[PDB]
Amino acid sequence: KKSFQTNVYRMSKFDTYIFNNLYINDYKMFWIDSGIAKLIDKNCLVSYEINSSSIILLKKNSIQRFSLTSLSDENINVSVITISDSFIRSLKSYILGDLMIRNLYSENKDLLLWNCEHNDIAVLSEVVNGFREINYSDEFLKVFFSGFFSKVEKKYNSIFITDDLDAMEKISCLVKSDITRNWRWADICGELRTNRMILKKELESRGVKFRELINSIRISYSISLMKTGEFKIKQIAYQSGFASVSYFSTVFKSTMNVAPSEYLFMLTG
Ligand SMILES: Cc1cccc2c1[C@@H](CCC(=O)O)CCC2
Repeated sequence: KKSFQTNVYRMSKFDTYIFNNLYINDYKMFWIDSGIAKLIDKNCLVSYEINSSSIILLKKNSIQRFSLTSLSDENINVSVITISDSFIRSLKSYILGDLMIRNLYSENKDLLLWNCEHNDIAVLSEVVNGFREINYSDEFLKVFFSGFFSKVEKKYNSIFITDDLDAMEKISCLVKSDITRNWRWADICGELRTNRMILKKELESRGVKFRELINSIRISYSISLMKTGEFKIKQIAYQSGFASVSYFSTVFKSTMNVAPSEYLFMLTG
């Protein structure tokens, strides 16, 4: 069970979630349970409709800019699964046992879509229900998720499970290992022993400057702390490395379109 962190958000008619410079700290997937939603991806400048069988995948270490809008009147529950790095790395012996195909894939897609059948959605639902009803062996989930990811990578002809030595993974592991450190460019270069010229590409490829990058990682770090049931916003701001509650709230509102305490309540309730 520890391999997954899950949440279910309610969404009334024609209301919209809006995410800007949302940093994806760990592999995430989401789907709606009924009705129709509109997804506008500002990174790919595309909009499209999703239904109860559309699974949307967000790649680890991407910077997401999209909105999700309900086009139903009946309320909609959005389920989100965050997959722990421990579990992702246990899959490697399944995805990369098929590596000669995988070298020919590209690395441009951060938000992937899968139209699946009922069984796939029954499995992910039970994941979202904390396996209260059906329990699943570690081998079943490893086979299921590795097979799921390789189907989606095949569809887009692009790698989804990145590898450890990717520059942006090194930057982001480093920042997350010491969230309250006063990070500057010079620290990244010195820890990774890598020229600014080369590391720079990972931030411009994602449309961020250094400050918005650090801020996005800290917002996700703070969202992770809110999910643990820690409830004090003032503590969460300082624990996530911000210098004031005001600055944390301003960045949070800019990223999530909701105030930190509004989000903290969407979790515990
Ligand atoms: C709050 C929400 C509602 C609907 C969809 C999505 C979200 C957040 C999930 C928050 C997280 O896990 O950090 C971002 C990904 C997709």
